[PDB]
Amino acid sequence: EQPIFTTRAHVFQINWVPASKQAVTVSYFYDVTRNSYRIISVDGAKVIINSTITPNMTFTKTSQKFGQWADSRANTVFGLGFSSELQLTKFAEKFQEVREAAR
Repeated sequence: EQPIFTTRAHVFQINWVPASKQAVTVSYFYDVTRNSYRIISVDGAKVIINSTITPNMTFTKTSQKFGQWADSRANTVFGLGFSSELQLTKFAEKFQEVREAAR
């Protein structure tokens, strides 16, 4: 009933530009038809993150409250700003697992 993982943060895209007027919900979903996981975040009428996680993708913590990952398909880099190190830590953790399940 609940997503694999869900959190809240500020979204930025590639210098950085804000993608969300405020902190929004960001979640991991299992894309049934595609047989892969996707990170999805919406804000109003816009879906600001619709990223499929593949094995060769990597999430980097460029700080203990900020992290990022490159998305070739969408051709853009996404950055998330967290209000706490713990959230960032749990997000980066799920990212790794999800990537390992994509192997």
